[PDB]
Amino acid sequence: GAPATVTEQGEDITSKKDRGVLKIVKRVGNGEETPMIGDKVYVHYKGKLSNGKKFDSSHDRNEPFVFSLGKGQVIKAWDIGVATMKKGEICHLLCKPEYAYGSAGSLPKIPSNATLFFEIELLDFKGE
Ligand SMILES: COc1ccc(CC[C@@H](OC(=O)[C@@H]2CCCCN2C(=O)[C@H](c2cc(OC)c(OC)c(OC)c2)[C@@H]2C=CCCC2)c2cccc(OCCN3CCOCC3)c2)cc1OC
Repeated sequence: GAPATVTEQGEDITSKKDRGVLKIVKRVGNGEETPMIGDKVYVHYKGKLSNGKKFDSSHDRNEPFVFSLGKGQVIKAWDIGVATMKKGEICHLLCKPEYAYGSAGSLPKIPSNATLFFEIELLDFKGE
């Protein structure tokens, strides 16, 4: 399925080239600009632990998920992944534990050394 597809075909968007964050563009966005570090970003997302045990969606709260890019308010894989997106784009992001919650995890929600899958839509972005 989608997680197996991104695990084998996704573009490695990490700086170390360690395959820690893998990406596939599923819906091309509009405009050639991506957000800058510090920008406020608005997304919709559907996330799960790679093994189908826990799920979380911005849609569960009936509102877009808002955060400041590159500030460490979300896991590393999100700060790296959302920075590559254009407005209106939908991507699939596979995140290894080194760019997510690591060996410590985030109990009770996330176990030790967990891989996470996200389908993210970048709705909009604006400067500081
Ligand atoms: C710099 O490192 C970290 C920074 C932040 C965190 C906390 C977790 C972060 O969640 C995330 O970053 C990701 C990506 C964005 C959507 C939520 N995320 C999740 O993993 C989900 C998630 C949602 C959660 O709540 C809906 C969580 O509870 C707070 C949660 O706790 C670990 C994790 C999981 C996705 C897979 C299935 C289980 C749930 C999160 C969850 C919920 C809301 C968040 O809001 C961030 C933005 N605001 C901005 C305004 O000021 C407060 C922060 C962020 C851990 C960090 O590392 C240890």
